[PDB]
Amino acid sequence: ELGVFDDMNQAIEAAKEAQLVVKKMSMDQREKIISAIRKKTIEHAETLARMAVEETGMGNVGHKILKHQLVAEKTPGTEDITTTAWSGDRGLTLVEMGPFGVIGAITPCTNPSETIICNTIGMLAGGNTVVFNPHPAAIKTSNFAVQLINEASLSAGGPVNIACSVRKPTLDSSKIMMSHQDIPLIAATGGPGVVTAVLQSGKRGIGAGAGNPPVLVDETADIRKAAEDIINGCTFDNNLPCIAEKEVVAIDAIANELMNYMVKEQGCYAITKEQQEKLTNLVITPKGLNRNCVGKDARTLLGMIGIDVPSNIRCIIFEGEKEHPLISEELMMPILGIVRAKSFDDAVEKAVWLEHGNRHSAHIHSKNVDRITTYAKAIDTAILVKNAPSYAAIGFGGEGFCTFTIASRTGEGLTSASTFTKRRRCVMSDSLCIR
Amino acid sequence: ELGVFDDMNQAIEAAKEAQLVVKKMSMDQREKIISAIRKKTIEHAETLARMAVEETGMGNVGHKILKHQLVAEKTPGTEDITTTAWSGDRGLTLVEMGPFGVIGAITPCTNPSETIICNTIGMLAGGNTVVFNPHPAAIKTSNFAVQLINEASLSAGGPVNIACSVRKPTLDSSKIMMSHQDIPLIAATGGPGVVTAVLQSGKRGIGAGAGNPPVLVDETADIRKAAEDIINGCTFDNNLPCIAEKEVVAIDAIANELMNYMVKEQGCYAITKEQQEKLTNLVITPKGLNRNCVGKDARTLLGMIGIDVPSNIRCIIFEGEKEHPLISEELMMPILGIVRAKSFDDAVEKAVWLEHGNRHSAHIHSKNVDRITTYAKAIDTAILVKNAPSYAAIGFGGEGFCTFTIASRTGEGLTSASTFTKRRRCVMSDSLCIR
Ligand SMILES: NC(=O)c1ccc[n+]([C@@H]2O[C@H](COP(=O)([O-])OP(=O)(O)OC[C@H]3O[C@@H](n4cnc5c(N)ncnc54)[C@H](O)[C@@H]3O)[C@@H](O)[C@H]2O)c1
Ligand SMILES: NC(=O)c1ccc[n+]([C@@H]2O[C@H](COP(=O)([O-])OP(=O)(O)OC[C@H]3O[C@@H](n4cnc5c(N)ncnc54)[C@H](O)[C@@H]3O)[C@@H](O)[C@H]2O)c1
Repeated sequence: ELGVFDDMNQAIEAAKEAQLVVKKMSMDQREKIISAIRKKTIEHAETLARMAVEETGMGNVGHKILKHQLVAEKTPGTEDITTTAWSGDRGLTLVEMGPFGVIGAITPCTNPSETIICNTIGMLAGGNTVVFNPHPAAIKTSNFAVQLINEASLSAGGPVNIACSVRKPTLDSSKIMMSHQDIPLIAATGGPGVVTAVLQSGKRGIGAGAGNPPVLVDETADIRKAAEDIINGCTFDNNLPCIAEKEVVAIDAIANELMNYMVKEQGCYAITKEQQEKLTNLVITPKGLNRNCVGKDARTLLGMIGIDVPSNIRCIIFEGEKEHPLISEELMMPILGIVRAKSFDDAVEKAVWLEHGNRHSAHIHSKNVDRITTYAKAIDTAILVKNAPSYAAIGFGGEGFCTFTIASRTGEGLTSASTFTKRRRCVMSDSLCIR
Repeated sequence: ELGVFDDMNQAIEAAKEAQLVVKKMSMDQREKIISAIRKKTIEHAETLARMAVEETGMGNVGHKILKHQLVAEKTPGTEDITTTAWSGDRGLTLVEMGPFGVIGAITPCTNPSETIICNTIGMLAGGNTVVFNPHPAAIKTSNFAVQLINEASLSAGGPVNIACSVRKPTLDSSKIMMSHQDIPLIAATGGPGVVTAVLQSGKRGIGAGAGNPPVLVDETADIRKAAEDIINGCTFDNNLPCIAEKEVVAIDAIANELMNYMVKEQGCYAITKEQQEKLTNLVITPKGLNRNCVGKDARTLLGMIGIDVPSNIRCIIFEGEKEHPLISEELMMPILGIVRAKSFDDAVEKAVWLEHGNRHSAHIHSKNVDRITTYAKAIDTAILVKNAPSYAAIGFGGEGFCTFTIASRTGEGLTSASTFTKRRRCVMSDSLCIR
């Protein structure tokens, strides 16, 4: 398989060779390859989407098609690589974005191919190559994407091996990557474990970690639209996205109206206390999150505990306290608790607790500029969406570019080509200021 | 002593308290404190300069005064914290630079107070506070600077403890910093050891490591001025700066002219083979760089091996091969070998070897745009200065701002306030595009 190797040292050596060419390619040459990658991503979006759902059992095909189309359309390319200039009597000083070299990347089972293609487009734009250690549960989908990238590059005239991977990823192959002297940077997309591992590696690590995004709805919101947006955001790819709404904090005065719209118009099923207990018992196991429930749709999860609901149902909701395990924990399931708040200050406090200091994502429905400001300052997240579904944060119905690697822990935010470059100052003394 | 604590946990707790206030201060409020820090740095520059030379035995007072004046004048303040906006029918998306929190910093014995004051100005501007583990050989100078910063803040109305430190820094206090859960970021300014340690810490590390900066002089250069600039750059603060010229690669045709100007006009003393052997034996010990020679002036180093030279002498020079230990090693001494090159491609090769893949700093004297471009691409350094002394790279006679923390290893380049912030995207959906 193209770009795929039997062991991690081979993969890195191949990437290192390719990068000696990529670093000397024109922007127009990189951009021709990037353009081919975008094209083939759209052309094979259906195949990538169904492969991921088949292999992992998580998410859904239609939404994954939209995610791949988003990656293709809105991931930045070489235009993201920019230059500054300062000039005067003392000359001309430029600051440029140069390559790191061969970048290592550790990718998730939730958005396997999305992360690989997005990372690759950005890293290539800056003159790097990339080697992946994919999630072992999504290895076929991940390596198919690597194969596609290399096909796209060949169709543009090479080189081969701009993106490389391994046939069988292990913690051993990941340790080879994290101690390899030809890898100065690793981008980890996943949970707290992998982020910590990379930040202990002796290399710069970009840490894109976990979240538990609250959405606050106050009494000044468009409540009918808030119901639509929140359920749309929560249930997108069955709640796999790290940015998605995973619990609601609602001001008392509008909480009933909100929940009623959710049930009446947005395909939500309200579960009783008894049902909550049974669902909790299923989805949180003695060994943690039940991997056989992650990324499953609502009707399936309800069926698993013997609740037969019609197929118009796409989300499970209930009112509860913030400490309820289905509200406090990141489930990546279309299960959405509503926490009632007595006042806006109460609601902000509740939301801040629920975000658990991840500083990842949070959302609000409010039309009031002061309310928005207060929440935004307090919650201090890499992402904040106002009056839209969560997916507006990555360019799906919001201004701005797409990424699938949100560096919550290390502070680089929504990563793009510029993230994966080294800054270079060049001082031309006493010449080339033409003023 | 103000801002100084008996142990590292106390220091961090104090910094954490102060940061809850700093993060809510206006830019105008931070800038009033920064302005007071700049003022007191200038007012006490003579004291800081002489304290460092007295305590460490390295460098010289007059040059250290200029370095502190540079820090005060050209370190960026709150103007370095900037915002982007994208807007259209889908609304308004901002990207802001928010604080990390309490930043840890590990600082050198070469530029102790310069690094502390520069780091503090930048970190404060972004809403952070900072805790230092200074170099134990410069602890008095380092903590005097911390004391000055806190005095400056008090004079501006507080808070106290924006910059904190410890009475006695150890590897134990450094380990407390690197495992502390209230520290999400550490800025390490020093050699390969400390950079590696921070990149193993489980936190984001900004790694400002070692160099061995070559200066290439080709046959199109202004050779008389190249001699002046190179010796000025090399001998500044007795070659302590990490950016300073530490060896020359000279095209054959101009090498004699260059060296002759150095001897005749720039206070250089040309040492024989025999003298080279004796100097090597002194300055490189069985245990590595001789700490009793680092940062000493040329006349002193020559005296130490029994060579009496007049006091017009400020640099030791000789012609040699690139592998000569006084040419290949970063000495931080005004000892400057000249390596003769047969052709420009030869000269670039030699310079690239001499830089040792640090990707830190390199310099060139050439008036030819193609020659400059070829060298710049090949040497791939955070800093490149053309036709000036090295110190043009940090705003001393070149366009651009000052820093004392150049993140060669981790890629952030010349660090400033913006470096020490977390990126935050805020998506206001379907409103606040006024076009
Ligand atoms: N911030 C982001 O951009 C982002 C994007 C997608 C997913 N996520 C997060 O990731 C989680 C879901 O994805 P997942 O289950 O694939 O994540 P995961 O953390 O279980 O796995 C991600 C990758 O890290 C590897 N990994 C895990 N632990 C490791 C360790 N100790 N050492 C080395 N490698 C290790 C896995 O093999 C995989 O390749 C959720 O918490 C989600 O919020 C974050
Ligand atoms: N890139 C830059 O901005 C920059 C600036 C100044 C100095 N330097 C480099 O630093 C060196 C000279 O300074 P120095 O002798 O003070 O550097 P050093 O590396 O000996 O010490 C710097 C700091 O790191 C600490 N330290 C050293 N080893 C450590 C370890 N294993 N764990 C934890 N802490 C450790 C020291 O106590 C000190 O506070 C030169 O190589 C120079 O080029 C680089």
